Amino acid sequence: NLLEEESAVLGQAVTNLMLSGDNVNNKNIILSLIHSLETTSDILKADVIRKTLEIVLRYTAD
Amino acid sequence: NLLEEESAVLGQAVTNLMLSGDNVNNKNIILSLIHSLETTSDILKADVIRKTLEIVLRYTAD
Ligand SMILES: CCCCCCCCO[C@@H]1O[C@H](CO)[C@H](O)[C@H](O)[C@H]1O
Ligand SMILES: CCCCCCCCO[C@@H]1O[C@H](CO)[C@H](O)[C@H](O)[C@H]1O
Repeated sequence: NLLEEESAVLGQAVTNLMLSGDNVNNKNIILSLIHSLETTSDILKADVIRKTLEIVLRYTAD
Repeated sequence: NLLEEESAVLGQAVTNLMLSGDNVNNKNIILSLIHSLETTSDILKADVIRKTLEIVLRYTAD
């Protein structure tokens, strides 16, 4: 499925925010994804986080 | 991971809303999850959607 892996990454960011008791909003999702992107060395996993970040950025902007 | 499968379901609901051009908010996520729950006959998959719905409900209620 187009966007399947991205979905899972996005869903994890949302649950992670809820677990830390933070607000689920665009800013915090972005910061969480950027944090994930910066802490992954696996370029294949990095690709998935980057696409997820892009989709959130475009949804946020639009 | 505890909450791993729930994460993926929640992430899918969020992407599905963005694809249909709808607002990403609590109401619409809940409605999307209820729709998924009502259209799944696989009781193992249903269990995951039900847990995801519960988590969103409890986060929403605060
Ligand atoms: C409205 C919000 C716009 C967000 C645009 C997402 C960032 C653009 O995508 C960028 O494209 C290039 C490769 O093609 C760069 O080298 C980056 O790797 C990539 O993130
Ligand atoms: C504040 C929002 C509460 C919404 C509760 C979601 C559905 C609750 O229903 C049930 O709760 C029980 C626990 O009390 C059981 O353990 C069940 O697993 C759960 O489905």
